[PDB]
Amino acid sequence: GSMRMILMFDMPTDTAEERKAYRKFRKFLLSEGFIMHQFSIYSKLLLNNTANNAMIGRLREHNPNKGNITLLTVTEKQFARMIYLHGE
Amino acid sequence: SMRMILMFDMPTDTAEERKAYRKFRKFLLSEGFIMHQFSIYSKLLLNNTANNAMIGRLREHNPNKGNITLLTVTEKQFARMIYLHGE
Repeated sequence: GSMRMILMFDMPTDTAEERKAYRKFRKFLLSEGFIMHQFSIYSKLLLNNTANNAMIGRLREHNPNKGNITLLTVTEKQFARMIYLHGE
Repeated sequence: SMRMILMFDMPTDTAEERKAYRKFRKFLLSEGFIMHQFSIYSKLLLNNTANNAMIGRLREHNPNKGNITLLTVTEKQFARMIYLHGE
């Protein structure tokens, strides 16, 4: 069955090189069909476990220098109940 | 036996930002969250009333530019979590 992947992304961005890498990875995520819900928070519906495994490999391959990717599969009910808080 | 997972992100390029991050981390530990990574914390899911109060406290202490995501999953689902760090 389908697998909703939550993806969090964070990396240092004090250098120009880093910010370019950040923009590159974000553009990659979008081209792969992730949607950005808020800064650092993305998700994609993967069709099945095979697709999910291929995606994890792709993500590792495309992760920038110093990039940190958190991946968690959630059920649709868990996804609907997600809570987000923004600081100011 | 559900686990509440808290994921926290904020820019920490400046020393001031990293300081604010550490202050929030200290607060999370004081709220009974357990640390699993710089950005990843968990605790056993509270009853609804207590859970609402805690969410209010999290909202209040969230730094400027802070992003808090709460998800509730089973232990087995939480164990499947992946963290990828680029060399």
